[PDB]
Amino acid sequence: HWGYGKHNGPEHWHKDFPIAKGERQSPVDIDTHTAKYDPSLKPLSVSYDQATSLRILNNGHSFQVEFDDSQDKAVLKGGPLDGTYRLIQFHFHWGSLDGQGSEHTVDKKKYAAELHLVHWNTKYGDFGKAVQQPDGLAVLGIFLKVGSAKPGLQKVVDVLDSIKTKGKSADFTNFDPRGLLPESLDYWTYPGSLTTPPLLECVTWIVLKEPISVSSEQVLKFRKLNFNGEGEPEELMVDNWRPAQPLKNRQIKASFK
Ligand SMILES: O=S(=O)(O)/C=C/c1cc(Br)ccc1O
Ligand SMILES: [Zn+2]
Repeated sequence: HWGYGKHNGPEHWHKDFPIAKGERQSPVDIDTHTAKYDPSLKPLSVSYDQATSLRILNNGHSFQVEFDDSQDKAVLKGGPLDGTYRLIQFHFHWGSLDGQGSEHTVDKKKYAAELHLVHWNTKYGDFGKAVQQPDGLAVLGIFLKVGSAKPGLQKVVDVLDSIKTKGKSADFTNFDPRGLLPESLDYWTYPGSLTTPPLLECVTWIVLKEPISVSSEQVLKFRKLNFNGEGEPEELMVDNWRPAQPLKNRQIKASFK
């Protein structure tokens, strides 16, 4: 099946998922000089105080932390968005080296990793219906650079040895995703897609300008995860990022001057 290797990686995905060569694919390079400040953007509202985390899962291509989205508990509103989008999960993309790993790039700069907080538009009733809609998802993308440790990432790092291999999960209740946010909510936004198969074109991307800093030790522990299942030979889960795709007929808007 699809993956990130030479024989099943991003350059192969279009064969099963022809939308891979579509008109609004993600990620993209964010050219900071050509992004347009947009006065029509409303303030971004990240309301995570009532977030209810459930479980952490190695899904064979990343690890994901899942949330209870049966009610409006952790939501994203405002910015480019109309209506209320509920947090369903977050996951990461990262590199084998500190100079690569992010999916979006900034003036072609790659960061060590990228966090995706995935939300769905509650007018569509459930996540599976939302992905079939052009405005179904809002994903908040946050870059990670290597420097000082991020305290609010450490509870995630500490449980990774319990989900080393594909299909392993662990309880992950009472985790506060507010600890993963940078100070500033300044962002760029554009219409795009899921960056993994099925690559559906259902995502309003909101990528924050300010990266979070994480320690070399924290990112090293990401890189000890496995793509393989238990009792198979070890393939380190590294470089699980899709590279930048053609911008095509899109403008990236900035929330700031
Ligand atoms: O916008 S993405 O970060 O690519 C979200 C991806 C994604 C999220 C969920 Br939840 C399920 C399947 C998926 O492919
Ligand atoms: Zn992602």
